[PDB]
Amino acid sequence: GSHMRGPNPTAASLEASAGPFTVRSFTVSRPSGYGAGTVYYPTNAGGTVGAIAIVPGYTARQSSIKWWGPRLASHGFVVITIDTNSTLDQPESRSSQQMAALRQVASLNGTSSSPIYGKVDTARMGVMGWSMGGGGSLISAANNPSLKAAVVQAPWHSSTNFSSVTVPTLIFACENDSIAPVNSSALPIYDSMSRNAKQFLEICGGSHSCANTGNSDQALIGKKGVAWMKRFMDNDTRYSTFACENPNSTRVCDFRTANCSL
Ligand SMILES: [K+]
Repeated sequence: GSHMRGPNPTAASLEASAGPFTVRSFTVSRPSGYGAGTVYYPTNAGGTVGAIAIVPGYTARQSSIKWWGPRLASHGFVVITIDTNSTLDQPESRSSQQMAALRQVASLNGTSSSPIYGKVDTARMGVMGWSMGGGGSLISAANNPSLKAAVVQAPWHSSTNFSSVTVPTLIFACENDSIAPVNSSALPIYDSMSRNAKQFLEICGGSHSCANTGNSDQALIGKKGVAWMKRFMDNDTRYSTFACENPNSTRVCDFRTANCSL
């Protein structure tokens, strides 16, 4: 049940600005159930790839999370970054819109006129987001346990109880976050989940935008997000060490993981 694409990974290949595949993109002409979207895709991955939908936080737009689009697609994923219907949408709405974005990618995979026709294995999907978009991602995972992975950054929701989530979930937290503090948001969310592979990585000195486009720890954060998606989306056990390991970085001020098998 594995779906191995690309050269055997190395830390350097995961830390680079791109993986092995060329990336192209298009703007969704008629977004279905969300505000706007950009689809990033590998031109020649060598097989079908999973799809990932990424949602920003409150007041934010695609730019805040856009770096993940080419970063992940270049390793073998179709990635849709969205703007929400309103910048002021809350986590439940963000979840619905994230799942609408996945749905539309899945549909376009079956549409002959799309550049991503036949590129996607629609049985392998994942969710990502920042802050309220991260809370949205975890609501998506709670509601749709067939999702293969979640990677969220500085997550926030009005409740921290994600005890029903069984999807492999990586949380990036930001040490000095004053919007969604680690001790009242990211860490309670992490600690609520007992039935899944999970991981928590706290960036030293980070503000609430520490994982966003323009961040200075992208080599490490990108490596970890790509590795997590490769391991769990693709069931690619070549990525087990990279997905499960403590980074051993002066950039990281706390690291926790559970149920990630080597
Ligand atoms: K439907």
